[PDB]
Parts: sequence; structure tokens; C-alpha cells
Amino acid sequence: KWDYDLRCGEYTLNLNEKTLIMGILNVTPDSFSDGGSYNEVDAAVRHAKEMRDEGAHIIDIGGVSVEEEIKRVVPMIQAVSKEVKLPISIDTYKAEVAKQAIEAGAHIINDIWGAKAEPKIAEVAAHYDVPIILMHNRDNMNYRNLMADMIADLYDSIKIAKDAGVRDENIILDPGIGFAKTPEQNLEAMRNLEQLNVLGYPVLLGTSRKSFIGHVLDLPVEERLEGTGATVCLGIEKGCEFVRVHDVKEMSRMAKMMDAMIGK
Amino acid sequence: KWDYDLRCGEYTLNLNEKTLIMGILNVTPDSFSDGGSYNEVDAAVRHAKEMRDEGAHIIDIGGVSVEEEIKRVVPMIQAVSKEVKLPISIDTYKAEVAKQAIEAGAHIINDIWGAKAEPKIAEVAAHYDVPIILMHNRDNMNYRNLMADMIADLYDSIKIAKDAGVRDENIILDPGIGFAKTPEQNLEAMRNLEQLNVLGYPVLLGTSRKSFIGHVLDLPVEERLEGTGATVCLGIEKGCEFVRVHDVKEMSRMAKMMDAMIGK
Ligand SMILES: C[C@H](CC(=O)O)c1nn(C)c2nc(N)[nH]c(=O)c2c1=O
Ligand SMILES: C[C@H](CC(=O)O)c1nn(C)c2nc(N)[nH]c(=O)c2c1=O
Repeated sequence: KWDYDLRCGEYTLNLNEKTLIMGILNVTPDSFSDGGSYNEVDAAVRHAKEMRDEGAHIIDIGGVSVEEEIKRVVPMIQAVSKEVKLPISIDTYKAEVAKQAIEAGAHIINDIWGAKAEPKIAEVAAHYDVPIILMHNRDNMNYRNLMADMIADLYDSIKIAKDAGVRDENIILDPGIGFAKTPEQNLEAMRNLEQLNVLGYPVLLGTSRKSFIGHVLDLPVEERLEGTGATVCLGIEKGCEFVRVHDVKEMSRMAKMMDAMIGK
Repeated sequence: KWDYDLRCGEYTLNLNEKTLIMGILNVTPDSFSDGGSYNEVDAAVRHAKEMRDEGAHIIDIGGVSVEEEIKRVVPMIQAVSKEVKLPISIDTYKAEVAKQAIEAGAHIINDIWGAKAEPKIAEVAAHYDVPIILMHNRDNMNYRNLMADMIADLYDSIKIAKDAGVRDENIILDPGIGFAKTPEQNLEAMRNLEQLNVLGYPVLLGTSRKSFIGHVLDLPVEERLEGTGATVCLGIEKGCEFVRVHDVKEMSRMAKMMDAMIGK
């Protein structure tokens, strides 16, 4: 189905064998700290190791202005990439952050604005030859047709990326669940996720603990494991290659079961 | 999609609004007891209430020869139907057990032999006008073609039922996961469950904690919640109307999320 592997510098991700689990790093900052402090970085390394041990395939590390964001995230990327043999994604929409993170050891760019907030981010992705996740996002929830519009917005992102010199194999798409969408539009995007497959790029699904699950189940954020699981299962059945999750152990087990059942 | 409700004497089950959760009753028997003892029945009533409170829609009560089985299950059906306002299914393949259970208060027959072990069970179902679950089962794992064969075997059951005078609306089918199937054939049946929809009967999926999940995940029976969840999610996506589960709270939450996403 995929005739290439996802090339991440030192690491390679096979898109065919299994659903790839992107674990979300707890980056709880220290007050009184610019960044780089021992309790901050150690807590993050500990959590990275923990998720690595629970089945994560990628560690997503994110975030204060630009200068502070770098100082918070660079020392974390330095230590995690040193101590956890796992590809790291830099959760950022900012060109300058993206650059520093990769210089610090990050392998994948995770842009919640799909190269639209800072188009130079794609120049960054192009130059370092790294995979970039282009997430559907917009400043409004005024759709003519949700899916049709989503796909149009994702293409505008793909265009910005390719114009900058990003190779097709370095593009991952993301429906951006819980971004610029009603709880009902999120459900609708879930129900029709498979439509994103026609664009011909791997798809990452980020639904973990999100508000729409809470709207369906009427459960607070810490009571969202079962609902997250359901979204993850449906996402894998509808073809997505990555899931971005908080509960690595559990989702990793669900993904593995889904994979076996669908023949992936 | 369904133009009738599942009629269960005092209770009615809408097959359209949501995935119906059949909770599995712990029927742990007392040693030194024929049946009907206080610790036995109370433990079962307690568990029934517990599952009723966790989102179960049906209580499955099962099981010693024929005479003992009745004496174990009747007093339980008597007390549960008294104290838990929820339809009860009698998990049995035996005609005489089926009869006693309904006389005692059971609403649905759950036959793991699909009327094939004791064809008179269908006469029982016909006479009391109760829903009967016909589960795929056989004494061998020698398939020409799994799905094609399953459907043939399910039809042989439907035929026995209808010949006995069972109405179409009182027939539920079940793929019988983990019965007469390799771990691999179970996966295959999961991957192709939607094929059972053509027979035009509601479908119950019983996968909870089963051996095949353990084969995929290499986890013991108590570590099967995530995998069970995945099978439940896939089952609902492939159209099934009931799930028979041990972990009611959790599965009930997954079902509810699946339901919202698929528009059920
Ligand atoms: C807002 C939320 C916050 C978080 O959990 O850190 C979030 N952040 N990021 C970076 C994301 N990236 C991708 N690719 N897909 C997402 O669905 C997603 C998110 O939902
Ligand atoms: C063997 C197992 C034992 C149990 O959990 O009590 C079992 N019992 N029964 C009564 C079942 N009935 C239906 N309809 N579908 C099933 O998949 C199923 C089962 O897997």
C-alpha cells in the first residue's frame, strides 16, 4: 500500500506494518526557569522513556514568546534524542522554532497550522529534508461542505509545502479534529475520515482526550480513555497511519488489535 | 434501518438508537449447594445491579447435569428479574433449561449451538414467542470458505428455528467468535463481519476477553480490556446490534462513542 518508508534521519518508519503511535510529551515547565532546568528535562526524559516503553513510535514535543519557546524546547529535544532512541517530532507552527528543534535533534515537524501560519516553516522542512505533518486548521468554522472544504484546505497546505520544495514522501496530513470544528463536525470528520486517503498522503489522527469525546460521553478529560480508544479504532479502520495519543500503553494495545483484525 | 423493536415481554429494545450491551453475569456457584443459596444469588444480583448501573441493556445468565443446571439458574433468574429491571437472556443450548428459565423470568434465549444441539429449543422459543440468539458453532474447524461456510451454518440454524415456528423478528445471529475457529479465522471473521448483514437479522458480537485477543496481544485474560475494546469498536462499525461483554462500564462507553461517530 505504501511504496516508501517514512525517512526520519537516523530512524525509519514502516507505514505498512502497523499503526504508528505518536506519544504526547508532558512538557510541564518550571516556574523561575528560562528552560533547561534539571526537574523540567528529567521529568520529560522520564516520560519519554515511559512512553517508549509503552509502545510509542514517535515522541511529540511542544509548547512564552519565540525566544522562550526555543529555550524551553531545545534542551528537551537535546536530552530526549540523546536518551530515548525514538524519532522526535517538534510540535510547532513557527519557522524559527522548527529550525532550532531540528538543529537540536528533532526529526519530524508537527505543524497545527499546515504551513499557513508561517509559510517559511515549509522552507525549513524542505531544507532539512524532514517529514512535516500538515494539520487541517482554519480561523473559522464557516464551512460550505466540511469534508470537501477540509480537503481543499489540506491541499492549500500541500501546495505551500511543495512550492517550498517539500517532497511528497515528507508530507503527512492530519484532519485536525477539535480544531475549527463543532463537536458535531468532529464526529462528521471521524465518520468520513477515509475520504482523506484520496489525496495519497499518510494520515495522522489526533483525537486523544479531546473535547468532542467529552461532549458525546459527558465525561471530564481524565475520564476519556474509552472514548479516545473508540476514535483511535475508527481512525485505523478508516486507514490512518499514525495516532497521536496521551495514553500510550492502552492505545498501543488497541492499535495492535485493530491492525491484526484489518490485516495491517 | 430496523423496522421493528426487539420485543422482550415486559421490555423493548430499540435496535436503531444504540449498540445494545449484553453484560455477562458472574454465576460463581457455592460448593455444598444444589443452587438457590443466599451467597450465590446475592452475589449475582449484586453483579446484575452493578452491570445495570454501568450501562448494560441485557443480563446474560448461564452455567452439573440438566437437573442441576436448572436448580442453579432458575433461582438466579427469579431474583435478578425481580430486582433488576432489565431483560435477561438464558445462556443455554438445552431445550429443558430454556423452558425453565423463561418460566422463571428469562426473556431471551442465548443458544451457542444455534438450535443444532437440541432442535426442540426452537420449539421452546417459538412457543414463548421470545427472541433467540443463534450462534455460529460447529464440531470442527474444517472450512472450505470461512465466511461462506459460517453463513451457510447460520442459515441451517435459521431454518431449524423458522421450521419450529420462530418469527423472523425473534431471530438474532452471532458469528460465534472463538468457537470452532483458529485465532486466525477469528481475525478473518472480524475483518468480514459485515457480510452477516445480508442475512437481514440483528447481529450479536461476543468477543470479550477471548483467546484470540490474547493471541494477538500476548496478554493473559485479565489484561484484555483494550483488545476487547478494539473488537467491540470494529464490530459496531461493521454493523452489529449487540455486544456481549464482561467489562460493561468500559465497553458501554466505547459503544456510545462509536455510535455517535457512525451516526447510530
Ligand atoms: C491542541 C492539542 C494540544 C496538545 O495535545 O498538545 C494538539 N496539539 N498538536 C500539536 C497536534 N498536532 C497534530 N499533528 N494533531 C493534533 O490533533 C494536535 C492537537 O490536538
Ligand atoms: C464460551 C463463552 C463463555 C462465557 O463467556 O460465558 C460464551 N458463552 N456464551 C453463552 C456466548 N453466547 C453468545 N451469544 N456469544 C458468545 O460469543 C458466547 C461466548 O463466547
